[PDB]
Amino acid sequence: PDFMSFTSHIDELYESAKKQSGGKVADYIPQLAKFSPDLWGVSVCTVDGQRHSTGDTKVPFCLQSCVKPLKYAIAVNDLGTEYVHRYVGKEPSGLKLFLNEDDKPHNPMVNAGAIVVTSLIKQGVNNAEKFDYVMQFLNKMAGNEYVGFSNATFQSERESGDRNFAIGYYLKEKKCFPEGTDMVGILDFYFQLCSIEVTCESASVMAATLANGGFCPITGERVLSPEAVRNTLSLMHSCGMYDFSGQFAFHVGLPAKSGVAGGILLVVPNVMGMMCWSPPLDKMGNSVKGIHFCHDLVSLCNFHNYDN
Amino acid sequence: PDFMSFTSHIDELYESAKKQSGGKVADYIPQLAKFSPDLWGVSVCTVDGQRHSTGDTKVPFCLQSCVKPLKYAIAVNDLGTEYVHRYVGKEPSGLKLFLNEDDKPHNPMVNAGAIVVTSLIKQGVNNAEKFDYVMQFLNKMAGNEYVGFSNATFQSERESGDRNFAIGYYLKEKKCFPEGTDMVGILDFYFQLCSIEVTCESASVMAATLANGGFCPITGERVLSPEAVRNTLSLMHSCGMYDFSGQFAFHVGLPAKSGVAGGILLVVPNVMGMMCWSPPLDKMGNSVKGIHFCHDLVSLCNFHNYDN
Amino acid sequence: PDFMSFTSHIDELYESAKKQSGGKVADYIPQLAKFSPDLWGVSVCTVDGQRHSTGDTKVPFCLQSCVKPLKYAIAVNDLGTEYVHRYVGKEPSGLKLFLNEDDKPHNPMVNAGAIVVTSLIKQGVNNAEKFDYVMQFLNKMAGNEYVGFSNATFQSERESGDRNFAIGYYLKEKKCFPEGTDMVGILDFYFQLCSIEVTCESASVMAATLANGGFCPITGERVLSPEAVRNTLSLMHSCGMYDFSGQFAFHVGLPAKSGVAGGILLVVPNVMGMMCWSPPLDKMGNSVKGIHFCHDLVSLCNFHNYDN
Amino acid sequence: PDFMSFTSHIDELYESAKKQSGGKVADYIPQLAKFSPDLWGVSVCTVDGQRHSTGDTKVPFCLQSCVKPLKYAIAVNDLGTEYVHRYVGKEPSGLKLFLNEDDKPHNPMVNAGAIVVTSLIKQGVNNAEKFDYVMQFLNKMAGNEYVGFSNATFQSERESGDRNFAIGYYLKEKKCFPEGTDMVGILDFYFQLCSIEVTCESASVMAATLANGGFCPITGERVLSPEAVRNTLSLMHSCGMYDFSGQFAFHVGLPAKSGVAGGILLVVPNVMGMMCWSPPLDKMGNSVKGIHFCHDLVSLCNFHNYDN
Ligand SMILES: O=C(Cc1ccccc1)Nc1nnc(CCSCCc2nnc(NC(=O)Cc3ccccc3)s2)s1
Ligand SMILES: O=C(Cc1ccccc1)Nc1nnc(CCSCCc2nnc(NC(=O)Cc3ccccc3)s2)s1
Repeated sequence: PDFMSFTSHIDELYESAKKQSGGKVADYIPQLAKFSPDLWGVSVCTVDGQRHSTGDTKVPFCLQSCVKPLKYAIAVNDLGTEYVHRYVGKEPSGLKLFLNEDDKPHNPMVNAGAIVVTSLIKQGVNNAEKFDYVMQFLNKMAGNEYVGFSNATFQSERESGDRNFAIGYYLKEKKCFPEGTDMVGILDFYFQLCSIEVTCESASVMAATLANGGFCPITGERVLSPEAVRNTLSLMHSCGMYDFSGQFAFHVGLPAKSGVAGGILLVVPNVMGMMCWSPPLDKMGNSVKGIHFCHDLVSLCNFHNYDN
Repeated sequence: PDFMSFTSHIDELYESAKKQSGGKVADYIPQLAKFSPDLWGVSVCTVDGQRHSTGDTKVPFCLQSCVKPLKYAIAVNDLGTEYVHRYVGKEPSGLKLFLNEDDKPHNPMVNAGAIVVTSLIKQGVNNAEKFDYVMQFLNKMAGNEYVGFSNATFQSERESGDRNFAIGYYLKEKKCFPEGTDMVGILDFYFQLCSIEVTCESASVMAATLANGGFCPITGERVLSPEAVRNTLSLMHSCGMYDFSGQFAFHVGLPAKSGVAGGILLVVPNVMGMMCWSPPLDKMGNSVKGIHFCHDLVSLCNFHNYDN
Repeated sequence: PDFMSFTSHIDELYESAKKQSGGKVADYIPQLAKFSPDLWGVSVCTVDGQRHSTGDTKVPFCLQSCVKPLKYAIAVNDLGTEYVHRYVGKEPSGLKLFLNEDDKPHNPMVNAGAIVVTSLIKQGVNNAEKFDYVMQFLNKMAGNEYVGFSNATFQSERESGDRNFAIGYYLKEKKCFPEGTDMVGILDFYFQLCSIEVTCESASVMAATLANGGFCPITGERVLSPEAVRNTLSLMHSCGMYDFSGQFAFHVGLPAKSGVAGGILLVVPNVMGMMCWSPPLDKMGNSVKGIHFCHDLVSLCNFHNYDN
Repeated sequence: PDFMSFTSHIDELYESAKKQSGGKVADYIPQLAKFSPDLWGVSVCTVDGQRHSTGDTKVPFCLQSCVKPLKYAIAVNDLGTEYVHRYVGKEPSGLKLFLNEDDKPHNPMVNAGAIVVTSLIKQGVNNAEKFDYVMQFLNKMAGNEYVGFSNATFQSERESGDRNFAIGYYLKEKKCFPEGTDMVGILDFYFQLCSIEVTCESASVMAATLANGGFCPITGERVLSPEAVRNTLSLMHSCGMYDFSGQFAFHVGLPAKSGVAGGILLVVPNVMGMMCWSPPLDKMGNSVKGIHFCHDLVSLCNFHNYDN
């Protein structure tokens, strides 16, 4: 109703979260370890295309697990709910097992689930074509704003990803992939997708596409089917913030997805999309400043799912 | 926008669900076993007080676990989020343990959590006064419509409730109750609350109070604080349908709570409250006709939480 | 071969273990909390009736969980392997669940298993007669040496035993007891059996009866059937030392059973029985001096099950 | 005392077990699937070198998991208890997790534990030299009797062993191997060791070496240290028969190790070693005829660990 006044509040919330200096920058690969703990950016894109940024909103960082709801949305857009969910579950798991009782990954937001979803997209073509296809989808979601790639993060993630190779071999053992899948090639594609780079600005447009029923707000183009968006938002709401998912659902009540680079892709349905980014993570793997910002945003603007 | 046309659709959905003859009427106590499998009623109360009923909507039945979100709402209304959640958790558990890692019941929608919530209400007074206090709250939620009591169900539940006595003694062992709690007396109060009787009509008004931000739509009276309603709706959405909670959240996306008598208390935020009732339950403990009706309602009217 | 020389070694091992001052005396009831941490006794009874004691070997203490293999032996002696094991399992559990996948307690050495075994002995008579019957069996096992009773420990265990009442109600729920069992009465009998008092001297004769194929070495009387003794020794070997059972089996390799009063009932098959007692327990619930003594005994005399 | 009469009983037990036609021959690789379900052999080697065979005792088959206690014995012989158990646990697990709470495989008898033990033997040399070293040890254990190799089983196990590659990558992730370990090379060596072929006759000599305190009974040569043998027998007793380990310990009470080719390596301490072989396996993965034979042997000869 008054965007200028809303941005003053966003700036005040950004300043309050800026003081939260806690957390640890992820350091399992050098490409993550090098990031300054003081980098902090918040970008907003409303469903009507109004924009606002504060802080470090043009510094590229990897999507990491923030890409999981995006590739899940692409798979449902192309294949439908029924086909996708023959391979992956629909609910959160309690706070280590690679598969649920039905030999399926628990949901698309955990590594095993995202690895399986990766195997469903553009089957039958080489990895260069699969990657180009997802890149063109991400460009449409961001209204052609910054979508890049970190080869150094890709190389390091693959070289050091023993846990993801253990998951790949266990999924292969339990026949989790579509028949004729080259599992090692799927792991390559998975590491590549995690290594896609965005800024707070471009990622806020991707979150706004999810908030706007699948239509990119800065172009007006239909990018994702209503079904893909609805499924993605439901799973971001219950499975998107690692083992903090349940507490985030109760106190924040918004669909969101965190990543190890410090990003939090946030959706306020029919209102706006946001990307909050600060490299230091708490014990759950979520950006300390971003979590603080999310709690403050809902308390101030009453954006919670069940707020009257 | 057009209530008369909406009731025609409700009637059509009722007729389609009426054909779903599957399921088994609960038979662990004779008071449940005696119910006809053919009883089926649907009642609606909009946030503006518009009413509609079809089927067996004036036959009393016990709330059973449908009372859990109601007594949780009373506890938060009187004590606040912080105090209540020092004793009970805020998230769903995976598909048997009485307590989570912090020695707290997982959430207010499981037996252990509801037993703990029962111990927080009107502390310091006798059971007759505690029960009268909850009854007056339930009368306000229902706009003074049918709120009764089944002494036979209370007597049978207590006599045969070995699992709930095992939970009571384990909670006592782990110091789960407020100091000075008489655990056996809390179990009596718990069994009494489960044995409160409603009809589809009166229970639909209680669900409409939750849909209307805590204000009873047929009286205009404020019954529950905004915080109590918001917390209750969040926990009904993620924990309300037993081990079907996760699948209900994904496909239906509405706050709901089932009970072993075949009731499903359903909330469509800012639109209406409903009570669906049919004694035969599926393997998850949820009313077969009610589950079928809930899926059909969301597919027809687009009431899902993340529907654009 | 040379008992006089063997007792010199027992005395040396006693002196070395005497220096191990670590551990904490159990303090959940005052009757355990009052024991001096410096009390330390070791008694030996060979299969030929040769006796040796060092330290505090005539100070009475409660058997506590040391009674579990004894009442299990009585149940198998009277009912046979097949009947007893229709109610209780035969193997160790990993390091909290009251029942295994078949709704049976894991084994007779855990509380749930011992509560079920208690329900199988002398069915059909009052508790006074059941207790007198077990007392006469324990007197025969000890060659009529010290077998007493601590009413104060019985009263305190029952008053504070919420976890055991939670187990009793869960076993009742899952139909774990023989039909017509009065569960509360079984819990009374269980608490009474745990409160039976022995000295190191009399308990060493009970352990020697188990080492001598069921024949009391100081009387020559057959007390337990060969089958009862064989089953009891197998379960003491794999399930007798709480969560230390697996490490005790590997490094010590002898059938043994610990209790919260600091007792360790030890059997060296066809050689001797022993009772080691020192109230301070380690984090696993086992007597610190007794564990140290057991490891030293096997390293010195080569008593391990698989020692050549 | 009378070997001629004992062999008459062995023949009678062989004939009774021959009638047990149940079970399913393992068919996950063609090299196992091709074996006749009617092949059944029993070989005995006493600690004094007396021999007896009945049935198909010269038909080669793969050791498979029967090799696990043998390579564990080699590792303890060369490195000692302390060093080996810094990498692997000492106890049975309940009836799927790759590691225990300390990030160690549960014991040397499960795949993860055997893979870790494989990484400890002859570190620093190529796989050809590691394999030759283990082969020379196995030749000494068997008194230079049949020790062969199945290249077809090795090739198939490696090609189809996705679960073992998932375990290898998870162990690498959790730093389970000695520093500088080439995990893929360890998996090659592991598959090779499982593919070593024996007959009932030669394997009975290996079991007799374990029964004779590490001395080969047909040569008199010391092959394994007393410590290696004692540790191996303890772990075969509690962890050797898959999820049947606990029931085998209680009813049979002998150290034994089964394999998917239908072999059961059995040790009767200070008496004899045996190899029972019949390809059809029960639901636990144990040879049906061999399990039946083991139960009958203990009931007839009173060979149980705790038999008086
Ligand atoms: O995590 C600890 C230590 C610890 C730490 C803390 C506490 C205890 C223990 N150890 C670990 N070791 N490996 C780990 C990761 C891979 S789990 C092995 C492969 C599987 N992946 N999915 C599976 N799903 C099912 O097996 C389905 C199912 C579910 C339920 C019922 C039946 C069937 S099995 S975690
Ligand atoms: O359910 C089966 C058989 C089965 C069936 C199917 C499959 C397997 C087994 N057997 C059962 N036996 N009793 C049962 C119910 C009462 S559970 C005992 C009392 C407790 N209540 N809450 C607790 N919470 C924690 O202990 C917290 C914690 C969580 C995680 C880590 C540390 C600490 S312990 S279910």
